[PDB]
Amino acid sequence: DIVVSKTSLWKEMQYNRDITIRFKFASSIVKSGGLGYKWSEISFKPANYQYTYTRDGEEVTAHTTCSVNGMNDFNFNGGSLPTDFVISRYEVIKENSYVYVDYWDDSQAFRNMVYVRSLAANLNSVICTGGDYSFALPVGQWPVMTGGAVSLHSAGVTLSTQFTDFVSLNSLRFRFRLTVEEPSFSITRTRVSRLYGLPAANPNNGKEYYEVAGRFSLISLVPSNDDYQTPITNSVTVRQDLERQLGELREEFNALSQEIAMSQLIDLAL
Amino acid sequence: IVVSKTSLWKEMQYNRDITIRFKFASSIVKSGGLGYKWSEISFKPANYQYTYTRDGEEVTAHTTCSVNGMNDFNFNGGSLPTDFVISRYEVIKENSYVYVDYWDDSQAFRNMVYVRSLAANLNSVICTGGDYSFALPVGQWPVMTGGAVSLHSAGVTLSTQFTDFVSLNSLRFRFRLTVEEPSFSITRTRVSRLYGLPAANPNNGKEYYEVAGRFSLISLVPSNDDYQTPITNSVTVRQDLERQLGELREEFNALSQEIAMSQLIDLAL
Amino acid sequence: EDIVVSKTSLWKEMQYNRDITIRFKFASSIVKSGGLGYKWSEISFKPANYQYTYTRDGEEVTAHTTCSVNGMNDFNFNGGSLPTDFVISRYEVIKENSYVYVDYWDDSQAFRNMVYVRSLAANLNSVICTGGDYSFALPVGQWPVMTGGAVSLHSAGVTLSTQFTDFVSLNSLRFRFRLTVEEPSFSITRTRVSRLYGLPAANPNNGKEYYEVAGRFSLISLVPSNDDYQTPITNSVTVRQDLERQLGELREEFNALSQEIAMSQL
Repeated sequence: DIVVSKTSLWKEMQYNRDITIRFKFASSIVKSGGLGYKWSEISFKPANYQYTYTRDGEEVTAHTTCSVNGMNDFNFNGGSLPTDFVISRYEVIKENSYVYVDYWDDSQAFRNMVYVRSLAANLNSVICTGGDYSFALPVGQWPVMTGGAVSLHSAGVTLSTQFTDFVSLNSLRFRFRLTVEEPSFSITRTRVSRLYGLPAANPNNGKEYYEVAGRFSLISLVPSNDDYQTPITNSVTVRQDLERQLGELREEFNALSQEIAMSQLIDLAL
Repeated sequence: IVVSKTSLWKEMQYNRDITIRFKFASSIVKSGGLGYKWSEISFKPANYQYTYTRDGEEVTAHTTCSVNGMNDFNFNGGSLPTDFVISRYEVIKENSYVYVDYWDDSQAFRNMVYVRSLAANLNSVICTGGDYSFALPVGQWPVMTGGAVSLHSAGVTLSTQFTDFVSLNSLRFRFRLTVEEPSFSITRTRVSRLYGLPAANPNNGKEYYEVAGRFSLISLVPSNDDYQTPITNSVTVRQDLERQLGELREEFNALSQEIAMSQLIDLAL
Repeated sequence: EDIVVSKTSLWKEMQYNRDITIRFKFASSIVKSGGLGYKWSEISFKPANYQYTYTRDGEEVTAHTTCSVNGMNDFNFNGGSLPTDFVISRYEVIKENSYVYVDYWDDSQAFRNMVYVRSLAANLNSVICTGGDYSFALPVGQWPVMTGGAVSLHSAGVTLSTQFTDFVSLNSLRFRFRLTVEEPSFSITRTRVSRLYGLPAANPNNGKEYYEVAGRFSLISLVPSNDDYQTPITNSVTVRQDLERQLGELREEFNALSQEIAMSQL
């Protein structure tokens, strides 16, 4: 690293570091009720991953959040009957999709990172391939989605912040252009196959994390006095409405569920 | 204007004219049972980001419209499974306040973190409620309609907007309400003219309510305007809920699946 | 009171030394399981916000706290595998291996533009939180009641943190805590479990409006000298749209089915 200017209280520094970016994915999978043959959704969602890779004379504690943008809405409709398998909507990423990966590590450069300019960085290229996801039907066969794969290539880098129930981290966002790779995908036990992209079924595919190495450089505005600290940990209590709305539902449910647990019992008089 | 230039910093007073576009948001939860009972109609923070053409070029502003001190009304047309009901719905009056946080992509919000000497002149606008039909099993649907109030600037302060996508330090425009004429009512129901704005269809087809004005503040902002502040978010909060919900989704599905059988198998006569 | 340490043209490095009265509360999620209504699912702790107004020798103060808990112990009770046997699949209780985090913020001069701080430490009290009573009212039969429980907290450390509410975000101080299993035994009547100390998340508050602790601190906040500069403090949150939706959707399927029953009673 280098120094660029110094006024008593404050300082201007250019941090230049080489990093190892390990990130992961996340997906919400909602099954629909009734018989159990219909699936509601398979969307993507922010995916936090914090690791501790061995560097030089120090073990680098980094944190990432892997987000997705502009994903595509696919679907499968194997019939209008209670028995016809269906996936109302599942997200898949293609060339028109972008992958955002926010990176933050416990080092000196993020120390009091708040104001940055002259920011750029060289990056790798990596290929994330989909695994297997089986749709366990009650009585019958189990159609499994499999395949999917695309490579990501750095487009740009920017300032962002990662919010967890535990911490808030101003970090770097590494935009990504997606390239449809080979391993194409299909659903088994179904009349669909041959089509590219990465579906949100099992994007991680057993792998503990996808990795990308690279380096950057930025000029952050940090105090001359590097014996300071910025509040980093969180304590969140947001969306009380939902908490409530949900708990209220838990109620009506339980009620009805039990409205039965007393109708599915009153009749043990025979 | 440069009130003060310094080494690395710049005490600056930004004075801009802005067009504020905002929206409303409401949670509507119907109650279980026959489907005649409506549980609640509350307000909720409402995000809206527009791109307006300023007399120089275009700008990108974002807003979050919140409500405070709303009044809880209700309607109880009977204790029977067939008597229409609305356990609770929110309606704003003179005693209610509307908060509207504003942020735009311009130079002034660039590194906004510390501000003093903040004030501004603003317009006045009238939001009128639309129509919300209460769907029913039998009979023509009772429709809530009407409602209307004007907002007049009370003050302005420092706030931060929080979306799943972004966190924005911006300005909060407090509002005093003035109960305006269009009184609201519920078709096919004992509730005739009442003044205010119920959270049924606050927007009323309109894509956004608008207000123009200008402001004057002083933002302790560094100098080299090449600098910015982390603006985009990535939220993973309330893991407990996510879990609690999913868990419920389970017990539900379980029972759901467990009944429709003893129902599509009672269909054997 | 307050000492001005250093100072350039726009900033100023100050050391704030204040004495405070910390009043905080607890909070717990209690989920009963479905069915006959004999099975209890969970009793966890959760962040608890509490804001008060106490007079500091000279004036009227406005503080806000958030009481969080870490490393709690998972107990449970299984009095049978039948729809009629009482059960608490999982309830949290705190012991010596548990810590209590209490974030503190007040409307005073010292938190004004608090964002950068060093040379931070403080002396603090010691207080004892005791559990009250929580009854497991059953369809039929004497409601087994959980009662007792108690531990004392002693200051371990203090650090920087941010409190989050649907209303506000406040950079404030986190006061870590070491626990001591105090006198009060917690015990569930009508049942095998009895004679254990510790604090279970049933009724941690125990009617008390708040637990209190007094103390003072020392720090050095990097702030500007023109003290009319405010930091955005109020929130407006719209996070977790996914859940909102997921919930609502469930609300849907439920109502639907719920209706089919009441129509099964037509």
